[PDB]
Amino acid sequence: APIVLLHGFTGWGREEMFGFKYWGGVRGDIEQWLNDNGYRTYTLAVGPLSSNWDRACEAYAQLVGGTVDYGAAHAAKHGHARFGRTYPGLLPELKRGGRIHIIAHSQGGQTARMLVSLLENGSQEEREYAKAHNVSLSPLFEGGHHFVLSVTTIATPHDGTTLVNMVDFTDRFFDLQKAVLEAAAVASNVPYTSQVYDFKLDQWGLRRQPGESFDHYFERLKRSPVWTSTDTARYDLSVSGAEKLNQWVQASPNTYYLSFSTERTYRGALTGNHYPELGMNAFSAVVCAPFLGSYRNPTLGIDDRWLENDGIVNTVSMNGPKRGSSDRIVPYDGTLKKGVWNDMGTYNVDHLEIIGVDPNPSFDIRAFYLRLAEQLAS
Ligand SMILES: [Ca+2]
Ligand SMILES: [Zn+2]
Repeated sequence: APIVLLHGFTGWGREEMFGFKYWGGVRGDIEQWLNDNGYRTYTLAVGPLSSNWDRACEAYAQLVGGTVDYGAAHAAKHGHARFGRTYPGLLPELKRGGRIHIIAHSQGGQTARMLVSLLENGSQEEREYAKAHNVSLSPLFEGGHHFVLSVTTIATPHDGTTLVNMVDFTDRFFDLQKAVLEAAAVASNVPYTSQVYDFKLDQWGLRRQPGESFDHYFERLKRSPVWTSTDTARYDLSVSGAEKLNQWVQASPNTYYLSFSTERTYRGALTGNHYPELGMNAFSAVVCAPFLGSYRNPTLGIDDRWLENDGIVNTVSMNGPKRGSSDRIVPYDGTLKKGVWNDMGTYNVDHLEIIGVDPNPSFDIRAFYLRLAEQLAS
């Protein structure tokens, strides 16, 4: 089965960002390493800020080909376009009984899980609405499709991240987007006339104008439904939103699930908080990690177990969905088990180091992805 790479709440296609890769960043090109070592690998690029639902509908069309269909019921409920972009299809073999391994980072792991759930079970709401209103139904919502062999998640907020609870989260989250642009040598205050980074917000009718800086565009997005509605990455990223997703997005017994967790902090002896390590990406170290390593909220069950983090996501959130979930999670024992989360361990690498967007010479990123690809091929 080929590997398909899937980004989180930042991420872009291989020709975007002047070729600086999300999967590899300053370290190289992970897809190229995998292909060069015999592991046939492709990359998806979906709306980074869009809901997991919208992203799963986009991923489906990107993989098999055709016009993105968000579901008549869903589009009506949230007030966005039902149909999106049209794709040629990266992998028409999936229409001929082929299967794929998905390797996903950050919120990509929520999207990958949801894509499996929709492939396997469809959506009863969409099936009923299509019957009631005499409209077409995407095959994604029928159920009985099985093309995902495995989902691997890396630093995924399966139970959310407490970052969303930060006082000025709206402004800091967009400053994070700017920090990632800067890592690619893309400035947030420059009036680019080429596309650079397409947020893929056709369903909401939003697009950056030529000559409009990312600073100015992001101020528009903050006030738009991709930030202010419940149909958003923002909603799904929160502890409450992730729990709601967990209530319906369950592990398929036909799919292998693997999780990798990340941590980049040390514990202070005096108040038990977690503090960022030397080498954490500067933005997380200064803006995000202090909060993540000290924020507790007893009424939500956010206790000391939540303080360890990788600069963006609480480490405890990453081994698999727990809150609101019935999925089982087991420590990897040398044999991958189907239908459950195989916890592949916790790595001392930060949220952006693990994809190479931030440097870390002590992390052999190439060996990490090659070892994972071997595990999936075996
Ligand atoms: Ca670093
Ligand atoms: Zn939507």
